[PDB]
Amino acid sequence: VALPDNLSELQKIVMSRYNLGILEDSLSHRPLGNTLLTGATGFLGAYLIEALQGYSHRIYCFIRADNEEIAWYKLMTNLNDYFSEETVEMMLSNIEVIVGDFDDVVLPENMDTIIHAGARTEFEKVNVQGTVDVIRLAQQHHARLIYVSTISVGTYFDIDTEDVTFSEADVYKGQLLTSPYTRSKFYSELKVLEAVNNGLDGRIVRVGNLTSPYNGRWHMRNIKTNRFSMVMNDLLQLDCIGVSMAEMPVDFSFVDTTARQIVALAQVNTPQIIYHVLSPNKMPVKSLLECVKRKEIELVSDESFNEILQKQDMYETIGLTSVDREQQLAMIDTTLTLKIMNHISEKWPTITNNWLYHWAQYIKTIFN
Repeated sequence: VALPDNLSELQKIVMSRYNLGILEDSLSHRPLGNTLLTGATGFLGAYLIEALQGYSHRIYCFIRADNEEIAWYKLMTNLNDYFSEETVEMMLSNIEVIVGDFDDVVLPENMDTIIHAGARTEFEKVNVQGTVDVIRLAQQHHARLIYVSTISVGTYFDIDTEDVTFSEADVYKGQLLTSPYTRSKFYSELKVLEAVNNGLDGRIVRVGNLTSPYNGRWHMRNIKTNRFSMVMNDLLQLDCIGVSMAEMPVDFSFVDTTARQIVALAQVNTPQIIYHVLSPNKMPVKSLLECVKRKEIELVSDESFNEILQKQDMYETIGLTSVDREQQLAMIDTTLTLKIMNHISEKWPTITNNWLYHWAQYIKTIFN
């Protein structure tokens, strides 16, 4: 990986803001105003657009598309997959779509807030460049920038490393950044931090493994290409699990709860630069698999299990098996972001056996 000469200035600024905790007039409200949103044609984006309803003055949706008509079509088709016609029609009265092409572009008003979710799809240069285009924009408009990142920028260490925690006070600890997606998210974090260090009002919100809403429709567009869903399908067909695979932690970080939390967070004046918005209730794969089969899962060797996975041509679950055997799993810390959230009267909802059952039936059905 590649780090700036000034990495320590950024680490220091993050760490010190982290220690500030909650000030007086720190939970004071900041109107979202005109809100530029990226990634609105995606999964988290839909729920962000709902979560903003009646908080944003308007929602300017930057959408790359050959023209305005197809851009509307992308946004509306997205919104219609998750929400009711009544609801969506209602959202339209607050939506402007802004058409982009693969961003030296102009916007109808001065933006008060930019929320940068979803990436373009080396993918790293174009994506980082997207983050930078957004930073220039937020600098020109003097806008609070919320950048949406992933906890996976700090989830995998080497097995040799000892210090493997990862909190809202961390940026780089030695972590492995194997995936190009995560590397892009990381470099984006470094760009936004450098921007902040120069005076931008910028927050970074790291998010978890995004799943169906706690309360909404099961459907998730392109769930077929969602590595967690793929692996869960594979494991759900199977009649057992491997030793190193049953121990693996799984978090259901509801898209709706995520979106609700991010939007709450974008309206307070907490001095922290980095936040962790993910479910604080992880549970291991076997515990889940058992809570859903309603039958005790049998534990085969990692060897015999990799045999059975390779026989059924399950490249998908074998890839993650190989990502777990040769890397170490970080201990993620969310204590600060949790405290701030309970100060906003926002809490993570409690997950039920019914919900997990119908969840597994959903995935089994959307695959076969």
